[PDB]
Amino acid sequence: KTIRSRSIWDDAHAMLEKAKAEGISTVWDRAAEQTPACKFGELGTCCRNCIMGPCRIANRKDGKMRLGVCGADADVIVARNFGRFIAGGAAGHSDHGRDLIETLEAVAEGKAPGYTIRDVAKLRRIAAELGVADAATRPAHDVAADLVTICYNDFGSRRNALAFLARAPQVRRDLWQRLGMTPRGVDREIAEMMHRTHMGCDNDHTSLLVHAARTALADGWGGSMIGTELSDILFGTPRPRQSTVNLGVLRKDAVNILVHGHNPVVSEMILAATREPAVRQAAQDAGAADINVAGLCCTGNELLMRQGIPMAGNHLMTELAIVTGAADAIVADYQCIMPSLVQIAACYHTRFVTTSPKGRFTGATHVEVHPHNAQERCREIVMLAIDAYTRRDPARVDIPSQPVSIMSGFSNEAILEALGGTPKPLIDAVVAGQIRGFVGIVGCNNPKIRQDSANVTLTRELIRRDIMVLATGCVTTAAGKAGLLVPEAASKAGEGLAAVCRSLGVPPVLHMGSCVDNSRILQLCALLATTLGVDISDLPVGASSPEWYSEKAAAIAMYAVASGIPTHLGLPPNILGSENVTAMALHGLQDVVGAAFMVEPDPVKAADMLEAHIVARRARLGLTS
Amino acid sequence: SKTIRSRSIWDDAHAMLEKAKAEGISTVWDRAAEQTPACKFGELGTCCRNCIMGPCRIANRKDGKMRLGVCGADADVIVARNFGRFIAGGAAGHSDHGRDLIETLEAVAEGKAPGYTIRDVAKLRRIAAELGVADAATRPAHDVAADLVTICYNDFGSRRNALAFLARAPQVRRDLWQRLGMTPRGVDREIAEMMHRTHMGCDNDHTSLLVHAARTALADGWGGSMIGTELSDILFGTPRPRQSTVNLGVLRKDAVNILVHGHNPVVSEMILAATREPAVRQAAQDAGAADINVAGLCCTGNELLMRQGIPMAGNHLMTELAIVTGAADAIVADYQCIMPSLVQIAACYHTRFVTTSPKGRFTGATHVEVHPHNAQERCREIVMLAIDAYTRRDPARVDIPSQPVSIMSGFSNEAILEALGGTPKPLIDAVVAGQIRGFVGIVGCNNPKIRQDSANVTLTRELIRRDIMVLATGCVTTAAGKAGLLVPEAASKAGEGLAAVCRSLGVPPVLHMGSCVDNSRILQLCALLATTLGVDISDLPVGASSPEWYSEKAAAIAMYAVASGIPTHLGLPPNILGSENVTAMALHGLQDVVGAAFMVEPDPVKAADMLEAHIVARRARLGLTS
Ligand code: SF4
Ligand code: SF4
Ligand code: SF4
Repeated sequence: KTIRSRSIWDDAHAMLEKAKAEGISTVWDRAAEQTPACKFGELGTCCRNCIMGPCRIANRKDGKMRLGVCGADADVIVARNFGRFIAGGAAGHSDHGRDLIETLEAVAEGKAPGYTIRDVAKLRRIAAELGVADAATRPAHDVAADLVTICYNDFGSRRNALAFLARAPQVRRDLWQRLGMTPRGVDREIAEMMHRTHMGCDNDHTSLLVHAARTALADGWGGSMIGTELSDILFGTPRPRQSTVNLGVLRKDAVNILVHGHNPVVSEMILAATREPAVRQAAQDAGAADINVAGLCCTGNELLMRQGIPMAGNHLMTELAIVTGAADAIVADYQCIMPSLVQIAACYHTRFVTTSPKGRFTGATHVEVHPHNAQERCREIVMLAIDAYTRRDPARVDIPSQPVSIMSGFSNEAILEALGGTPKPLIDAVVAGQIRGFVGIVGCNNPKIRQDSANVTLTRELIRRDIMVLATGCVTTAAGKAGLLVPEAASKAGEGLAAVCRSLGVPPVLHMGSCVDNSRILQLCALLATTLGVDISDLPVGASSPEWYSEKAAAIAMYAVASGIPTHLGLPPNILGSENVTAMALHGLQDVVGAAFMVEPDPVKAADMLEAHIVARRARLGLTS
Repeated sequence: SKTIRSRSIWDDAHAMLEKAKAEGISTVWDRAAEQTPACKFGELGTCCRNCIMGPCRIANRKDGKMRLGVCGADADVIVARNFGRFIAGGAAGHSDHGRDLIETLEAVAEGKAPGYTIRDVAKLRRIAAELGVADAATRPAHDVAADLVTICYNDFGSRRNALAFLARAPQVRRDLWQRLGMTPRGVDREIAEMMHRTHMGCDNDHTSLLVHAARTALADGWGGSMIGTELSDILFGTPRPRQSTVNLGVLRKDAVNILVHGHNPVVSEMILAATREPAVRQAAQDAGAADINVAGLCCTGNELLMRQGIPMAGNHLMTELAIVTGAADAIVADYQCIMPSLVQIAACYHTRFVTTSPKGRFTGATHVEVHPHNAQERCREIVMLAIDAYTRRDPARVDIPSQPVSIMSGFSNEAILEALGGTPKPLIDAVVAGQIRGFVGIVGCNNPKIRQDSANVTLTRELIRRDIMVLATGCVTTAAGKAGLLVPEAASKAGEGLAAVCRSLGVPPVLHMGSCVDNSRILQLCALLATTLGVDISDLPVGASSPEWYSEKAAAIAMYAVASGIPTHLGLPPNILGSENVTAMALHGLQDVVGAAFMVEPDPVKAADMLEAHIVARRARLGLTS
């Protein structure tokens, strides 16, 4: 009964039973040990920013402990904690985008063996969009070098606004300018946030949250957008394609390589290495029928979008994938890689390989990958996987399920091509009421919530109401395993959405990529708002993260709100200890940026709130629901 | 009151604590008492709040539970990530300050800063030539300033391999940083990568986390802080030796008392210029005041002291007590280390609390935001508010406690070398001969957990007694000053060797070298001595000490001193003791890789023994007498 309460999936149930019998502790077991959690940490009323503290703000009968040693009240302490929370998340996406710039610079210099510019057409378009002279005709490497220079300048301190901010409608850029939210530099907003949250600097919760919006905007319109667009340039723009999801993508007769993390610069070369004939011969000589690459988390989302590589699972499936006994190697870069995977791998034959200087795990096998040596290093990593496969215990192998078919690869380019090259067919459907609105579901998993129970229920509730769902991150696996990522899932949608979906041959849920690919949603909203001559806060759109946990999810939520997109959260951030901060997040922000946060653990109630905002925006546009 | 005596060693502090008690005004010590005892996990660093799978606590339990976070992170990772963000917050404090100096200098170069000039064009040309500006000696000053601005901005970019001022460090030190992966590449970049590394499921190795923490702090001392110091001297003048006064007695009953608080001189320099305008002086006269009296608090007070000789009212734990005097007519604040309780205590009086920076917002304060293009008009408006507040001053609540103590300030490296005849050779000769056995930079704040300035003053006395010259920055300036140690006559309190050298040069045994960002002056001086002697900084008989620190910035200064080869003592430990591995590396392991380590010791006399021990050992390795 305990195992049933932790997930809605059979492959998760099977592996939780297996781990229990083998005495392997999982994320759910550790979540139980940390319950009940500290009230002050959950409320955000704890400050550790100097050693005059640590300080706790409590509501006491005797009136003590209302202020920190420095005099800060709960509003400042909660706001500064939330500001650093957002900054850590924005920094996660920022360094990711910085790595794509360096990779593209290596290709332009001819110092990346095995890497190329897969999409020169998009390279010329993005470079011309940002002001590169003669981007349409000059040599591709020269054009790439100028785009590299432009992107690096957004990681400098001399701009007035980020380069991609020009995509946002003019009314939105003027608003950001009036509010002091205009993001100037990707790294700069992160550094200034850490300065503001230092003792005795910014001590106004309104100022701190305004800069928190500015910091997250430097992510969505900077770090993440650069990461998405350069990844398509380097590795190809996604197109619609079919694949499979869940633990059944692992094969007993093959060498199973699971890529984990966020950077496609590594996993793309891992895949190229497994396709070399000499490498395949080595696997055959070892008794394997083939080498099978399968994806985890966002880098799995990336390989899914561009190569159709099947995904093994999402956040809370990562440990369970090793428990299958068929994981021969885990190739990790950085972010959201639970260090418990090292210990669980030690229980089996699995090799846990780290590849990034930023993602170091004690006890892991480190094979550091850079653009100049990726081809040889990734070949070496695959050979380690083939070797570990030879030591695999066949009696402990249990692959639980059969893979479920999914459809992926819905970039904005792919969406517009399916519409004939213009957004007019999409705008027509919204005006007609067939598609009443769009909601991006971009959440994770969280041990406090039965895995994917809220992701799937909300996705079902929204498509029932003719609201198209845009899926990224961990929701990709949830919607996939529920059979909603195929064109045949139109039968589960309402009459309006099903008709549009069947007309285009697309699912009612569109996989648009990884967590950084939420910038694709920003681009799509900006494109629609610009076309109609309105603000993004006028579009019938919404965002939802029903089962989030990370700093990156909070930064995504913040820049969606700051861009005019109403954003729902299944769980609250650590801010409830301040009524002023909570009121601003839930209500005050609506007055300034035209959107706000929503906290609601009931997915059906979450759908009512998302649909309510959509209906209100449809009315202001003069449409019927 | 036995309690009031236990909180500070100074009479003006005792007098104001008695006054605040009689008037029912709670101070920083009173809130410190309420927060005692503090949470064990917060003090140990074994608490993580970096995601809402937590918050997580690491406990030592009989049943073995709560050994790992929900993500699987152990105490070593959790403590190192918390300490890494602690350092990042401190480096960000100095980073944004240096960035503001770059923008101010760019405004002057563009001719868009009315009232600002390049006060030290000679230093501008020297710094620009040092960093590679072409024809810095002959081209127009504004063109030279513009090219230096571009170089400094590039250090706040993401395309450099090493910071521009890193060339000052000895080659052996630069090679070591390169081998360790510590070379700071971009000021903002290291801060952003640290926040990325400490995100869940990124960097989960406490050794890697601390190595990048060193890299982040090096981006401060050799980047954010060093840019701030050198451009400040270019904009506002290079400090030279001068006389002034310290303590609450610098406030005048017959004058409009304006206290500048914070860290950025871009504001306080123009406040001072505003008070010298005849129309502004006429307004003070029309209000009945004999003059306009500007006095300093914290680092911006250190800045005005070094360059203008403006008297200092007090250090960190004196800031509230200065308002309790009843004579503080205005507080002009920029950012950092400004306790928000000053707003409430000001409301108890006539005092105007004025904020000036978009980054330094205080709820309930009067905000008059200052930028280079409007500073001259805005600062004029701020002084008028002080004169207006002065008219509403209640004379019955006025109590200025003490008589000011004389001090000598303005010892920049340029001033130190000028007193030596233009070369460091007399200083090196004194060190080799054993008259000056070593140097210790005493930096740091106050901390309510320690009787105010009891450790700062005792250590300063213990060190100069042992012929160890003290270089004072930050809050120690006020401590040494009020103890009468910042004057040439204080050579009598030193040993025979230091007293002879001090009397020979006419300098005190304690040299005030400026604010917290001016600790970069100590890096420059150490680097100059190491290069001249052809050794590493880890070979010099030097030390750093922060007996009464509290802030993230103090931790970042200590870290980049250690990472640069300077043994650094702390009176109190950071929140790291919950990890034996992290504690061992900070106290011992770093000695193996960077040639220096942290020291935690609350007894100031024992702190002097440890600093002297490292100094003696380095003298032996140099082939000198101890
Ligand atoms: S959140 Fe604060 S009070 Fe709670 S355990 Fe962590 S440090 Fe202690
Ligand atoms: S910054 Fe203020 S509230 Fe936070 S720990 Fe320090 S004294 Fe306490
Ligand atoms: S990062 Fe790990 S240890 Fe920290 S709060 Fe999240 S789950 Fe707990």
